[PDB]
Amino acid sequence: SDSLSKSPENWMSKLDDGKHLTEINIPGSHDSGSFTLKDPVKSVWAKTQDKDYLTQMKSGVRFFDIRGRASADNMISVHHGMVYLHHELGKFLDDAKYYLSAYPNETIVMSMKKDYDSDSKVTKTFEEIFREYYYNNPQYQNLFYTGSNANPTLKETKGKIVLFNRMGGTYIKSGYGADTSGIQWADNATFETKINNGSLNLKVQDEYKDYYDKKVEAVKNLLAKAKTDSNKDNVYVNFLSVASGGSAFNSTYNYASYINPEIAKTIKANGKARTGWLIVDYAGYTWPGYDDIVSEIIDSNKLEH
Ligand SMILES: O[C@H]1[C@H](O)[C@@H](O)[C@H](O)[C@@H](O)[C@H]1O
Ligand SMILES: O[C@H]1[C@H](O)[C@@H](O)[C@H](O)[C@@H](O)[C@H]1O
Repeated sequence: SDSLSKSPENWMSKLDDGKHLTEINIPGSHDSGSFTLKDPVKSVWAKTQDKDYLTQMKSGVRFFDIRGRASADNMISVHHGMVYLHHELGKFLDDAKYYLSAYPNETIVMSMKKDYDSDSKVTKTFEEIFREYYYNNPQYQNLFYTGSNANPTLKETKGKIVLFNRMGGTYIKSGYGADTSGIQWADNATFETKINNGSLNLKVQDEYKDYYDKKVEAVKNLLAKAKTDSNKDNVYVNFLSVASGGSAFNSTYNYASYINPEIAKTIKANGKARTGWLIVDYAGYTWPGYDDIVSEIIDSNKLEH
């Protein structure tokens, strides 16, 4: 009997798959695709991960914050705002497909958001392109969750990607926010909004411009709410990440190196409490002598069965 965080490649397999994904404490990666950046000056503000998708997944990351730009009427490139990340969306999809084959009792939650203006030559909306060339593309048949449950369990989603829709209104009908209203997302804020035709209450802390100390308080205030809430119809998404700023090199990495351990320590002190889904920069990046945020999120899940 070892800690779940001792097997991060297949920790969701150790859970009771009757759980709703909402009741699982899931580590996510912010701006997941940005691991390919090498330029040092650009990486200060634009790079948020050093591991690739398969290595994030092996370290136990199950929520991926994929940001896209429409490069052609049939193509979505992964971006951080203006910055091209050097791979297209099919790349993440192939990695997830492969990972889910090898670890069939895990599920992956994929947040999809438009992060920059489409190429000139594009004539289609980003949502249409995603819908027709990825979600409904026969090439990724069976890969996505296509159920009609607004609050799906681990059993119904494992081995599949569940869409977390940050595209706005969509004609896709499966996954979080998959309706023609989409998710009302407040800018730089802690907020709450109903999604899936009012079936779920989404509670978000996404104050991405906060400085160190304010950010930690914002993450801790939403952690304290999740701890008292056992309602499976509430979903918590808590971003520990922040935009860079302070000196020429107060990078996203520097913020993560302070935020991650502090929040990791707090979750460890809390024991088995519900945390929600915590989305972090530099997932899996450890520092000698400090607690590891991804491991602490994983271990905060209480087993009983
Ligand atoms: O860069 C910010 C930050 O990455 C937030 O986490 C994301 O929710 C915002 O929409 C984005 O503009
Ligand atoms: O990915 C990182 C990186 O390789 C660091 O150099 C190492 O010191 C960390 O502990 C590791 O988590």
